[PDB]
Amino acid sequence: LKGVGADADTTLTSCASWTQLQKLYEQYGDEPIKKHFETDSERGQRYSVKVSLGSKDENFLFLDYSKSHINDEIKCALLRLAEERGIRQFVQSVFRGERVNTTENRPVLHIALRNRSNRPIYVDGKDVMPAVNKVLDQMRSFSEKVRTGEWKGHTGKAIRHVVNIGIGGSDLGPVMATEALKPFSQRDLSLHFVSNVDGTHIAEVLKSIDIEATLFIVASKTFTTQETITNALSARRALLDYLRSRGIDEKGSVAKHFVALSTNNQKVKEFGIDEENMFQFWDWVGGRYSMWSAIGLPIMISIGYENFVELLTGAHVIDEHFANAPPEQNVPLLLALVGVWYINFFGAVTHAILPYDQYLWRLPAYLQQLDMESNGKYVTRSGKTVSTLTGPIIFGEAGTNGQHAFYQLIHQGTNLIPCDFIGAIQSQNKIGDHHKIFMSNFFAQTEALMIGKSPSEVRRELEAAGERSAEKINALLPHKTFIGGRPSNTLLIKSLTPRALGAIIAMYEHKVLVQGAIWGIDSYDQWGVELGKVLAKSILPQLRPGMRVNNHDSSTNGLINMFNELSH
Amino acid sequence: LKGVGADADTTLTSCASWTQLQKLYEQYGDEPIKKHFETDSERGQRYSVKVSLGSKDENFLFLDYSKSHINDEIKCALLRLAEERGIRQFVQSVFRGERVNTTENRPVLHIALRNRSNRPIYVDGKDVMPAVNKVLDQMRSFSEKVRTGEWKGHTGKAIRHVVNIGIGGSDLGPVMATEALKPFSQRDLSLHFVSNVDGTHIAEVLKSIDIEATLFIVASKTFTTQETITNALSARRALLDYLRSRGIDEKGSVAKHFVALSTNNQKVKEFGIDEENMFQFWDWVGGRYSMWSAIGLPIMISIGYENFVELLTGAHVIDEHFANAPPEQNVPLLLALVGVWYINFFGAVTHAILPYDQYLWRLPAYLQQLDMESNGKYVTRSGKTVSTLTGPIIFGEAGTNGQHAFYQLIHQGTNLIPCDFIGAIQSQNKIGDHHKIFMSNFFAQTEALMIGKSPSEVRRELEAAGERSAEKINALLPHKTFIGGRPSNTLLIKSLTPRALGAIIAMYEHKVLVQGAIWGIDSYDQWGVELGKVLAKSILPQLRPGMRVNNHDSSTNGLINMFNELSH
Repeated sequence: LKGVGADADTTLTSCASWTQLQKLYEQYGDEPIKKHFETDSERGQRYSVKVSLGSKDENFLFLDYSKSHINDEIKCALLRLAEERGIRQFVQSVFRGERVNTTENRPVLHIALRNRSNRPIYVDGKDVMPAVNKVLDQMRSFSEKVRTGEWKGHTGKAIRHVVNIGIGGSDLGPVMATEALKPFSQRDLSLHFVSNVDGTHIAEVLKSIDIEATLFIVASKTFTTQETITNALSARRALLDYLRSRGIDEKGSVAKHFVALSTNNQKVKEFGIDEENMFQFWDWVGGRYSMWSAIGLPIMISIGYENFVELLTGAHVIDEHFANAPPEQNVPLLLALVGVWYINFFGAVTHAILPYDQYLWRLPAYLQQLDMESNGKYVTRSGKTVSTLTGPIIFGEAGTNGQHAFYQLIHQGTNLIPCDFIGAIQSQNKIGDHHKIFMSNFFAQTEALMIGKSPSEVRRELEAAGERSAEKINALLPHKTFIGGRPSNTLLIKSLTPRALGAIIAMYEHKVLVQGAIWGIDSYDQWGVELGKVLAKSILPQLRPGMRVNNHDSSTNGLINMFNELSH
Repeated sequence: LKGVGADADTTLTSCASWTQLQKLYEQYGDEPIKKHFETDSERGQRYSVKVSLGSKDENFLFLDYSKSHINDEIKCALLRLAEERGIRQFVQSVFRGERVNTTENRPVLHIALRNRSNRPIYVDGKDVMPAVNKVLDQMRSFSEKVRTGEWKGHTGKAIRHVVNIGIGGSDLGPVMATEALKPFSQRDLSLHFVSNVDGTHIAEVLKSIDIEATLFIVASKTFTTQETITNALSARRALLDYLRSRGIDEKGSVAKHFVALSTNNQKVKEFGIDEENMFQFWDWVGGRYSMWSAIGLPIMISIGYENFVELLTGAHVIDEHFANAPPEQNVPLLLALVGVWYINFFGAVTHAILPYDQYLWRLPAYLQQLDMESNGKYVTRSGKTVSTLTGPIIFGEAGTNGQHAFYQLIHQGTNLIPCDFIGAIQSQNKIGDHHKIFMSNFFAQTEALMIGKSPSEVRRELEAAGERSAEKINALLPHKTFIGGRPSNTLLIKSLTPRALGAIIAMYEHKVLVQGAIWGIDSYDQWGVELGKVLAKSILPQLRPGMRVNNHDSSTNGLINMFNELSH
């Protein structure tokens, strides 16, 4: 990172608590996780926190971080790090509206979007709550019109297809949440998500819809995002093309089929959308933290207002828990500190999100943005080069598919991979014995990762079956041995209700906040996506049939030239 | 890994070529990638290989591995490692049928499934080709009956829904390939994939289908996989439940709606499926290498026989290329050596699969199994503990969604992430200018990762706009700086045809082979999934309402107890 050419940050590495954690790593890092359970019979309880979601169904968010290389000394020391880095003060600063996003000088108030208490939160001396509530009401009114069949298309047909056009922050949330809350959805409304600028994405959606009965939701923060605008222009062209082919008058069609979710009012007006059909969100709403805002319109159209309010309330309950609960019983802080322990001391650069809920299959992809785009920084707020590892690579697939895909590596690979196992006690689908069979894997995999299977256990088991062959035993022994001591966090909820999902995302948003603040980075900007955009914009006019270039490096030149030789 | 309790492997670390590569890393590892381009104006060509797919459309698989910290000395040295570890001999051994899967004493012949030359390949002194071709013909006959509408359901309805029931190796391939080859599919046949034992997966598919017009394909190697059998039992129960509710005679219904893809003949017969409806595959066909076999039936039903043969031929062309092409011009070997260079010398434990093709959106998940389940081993074939890092964590999303998700981390994170950018020159969907806009990002992102943007370039650019503020420049400078020197491989094809997909998967299968052989591990077994299965089987009878347990660690105990307290 000497190529960044800024001086190295010492504020974190010079912390008394950081030096202590390094000492505790050298001392207790080689101690297997099972040792902590053998020495403390109450570890499961002492290293777990249950947070009630405040609902009638007695739903909760239970974090069990016991399956970790963390003893009482390390835990106390991680909490000391949180105190020395001023997390409590930073949390208050984020929540009260301060310009914590220092590089862009913007507040970070995604918590305001779900502020059900309607406690005044000020930006420029003005309470943002009436504006947040105004959009939520506008979203309610509009979503009800789409859901009841009141909102008609140009030919008078009720909406049957809801196509969200947006990428990243204006896609992953809408996709993840509608997928996660499908049993709470209105089934007669087919949700489609056009995000990729690959023509295929719009083309396949156009093949799956009855355009006359389709509401296109153009979602984009700046409303300038090349992907979203190109797709939206093609979606508009498609609408106009259909009506022209049928000989129908196209006047006023766009206003009935197109709505916008943006911060930018003028680019929405330039596109041809009515102002009353523009759902406002603000600059203090980060894209990867926007599913709670206007961006959440396709979620609200799918699940309804009441369920969207539950989604917000779950987030609010965790926001209140995060800001008010004591350090040792604070779920997102503990989740963050467990992460810092593994990333910075163990050197674990990856983190697996393994949701044992098929509805949560798009959660790892969502968390990839939430974590990686937030914390994949190498410079602090002060402009200094980080002297520690920052954001990890997030990956994962909904279990149990991951088991038959990459658990082999988590169990027997050369990499230590901290895992987050998320599961529901009650399924929304009461299908035979599926849920108990499903959940047997949930508890087993974490147990497996922790306890492992020593050579002695393997030898015994083989001697237990009909194995008389010392050759077969000796040969199979190391292959069947599981070192164990592989960490995992278990997130257990009563059921995946909209409130529960809200609670889970907020927890991760807040985990990311703490980790970012410990590292001293700006978890809310994204300067890293700019070079790719600028270089793409420079390559775009060069992608013409037979055009030859030489202004780039020989690889990019040869690639563009080859493309141009065989493109059209 | 002292907990494996086997002696450390020295066969790889003692290699003259390994010691040399470590020396070359210490010497040239800090040299930025751009330096290699500045010193060699022909780097783009010299560090790239075009492999023709032998088709009329002049399709190819082009690997550009130039954007790497590899100079001529390092390349020569990586090829020397390949020669010292006996890769050429190992490849011949794999291809000719030898028991290279040493821990299970099984051949590894997924190459036989796509052996279009029909060159005799022997297992137990018997040519496997007539058996491979017999199943391919049986698959052809059956798939044509489903496609033409000849295969009827119990009520006489033509098949409209094809539901594949299988997990991992019996899922990811079928999902990835049908998604990848959707423009070559028969649209009136809706493909569904039930994999998760989460009741939700079967339940949602049951809501999306007309059971009378549904063919259920039970795919499982051993036909004992708990997930696949539980789902298949529920799919059968669902069929029988429908007919009983309509008062229809259920006799002979299962035989018309259910088919099996297995190696196990008796478990298929015990389930209630006719023998003529059992599509055979063998023990030498690894699950994660099975999409080419009987497991590929849902792919064949979707795209047709001719297109499935093209899929096989693409794989065959790369199989021939891999086994016969010279080391310096061998695509999977080079791809593998670039990987070994990054994993073992740079310490890069992650690898991003970034396919710039929306149809290839399930490719990273497929490659997660192919790579991670194959190479996520810590013990060699000889039973010794590995002394090097093995399989990396594979992740990725189809671009351009990844750009707005985690590229921020790849560009500005504290982790070096080797990336595989895969793209097509020609789209199957000619939608406006979408493909050129799309591909501008494809070439740009790799260029971006490589060249970066130095502080001088950032200062100049800001001075170029209307920036007079030295404070704003100085503050934004490190945040806007891109260190560059981030590696990438560019895989460019003319178009994503079935042949092209076959070529891509085979290349990765062979990359995994070389990497596994260099490390000395068994890339074809999966002993790491067994503990989770055994512990799940032990937890299953304990998951009853109100049941309390104490035989596990306090975490697993508390989790099972909490589940049982609030489950039913």
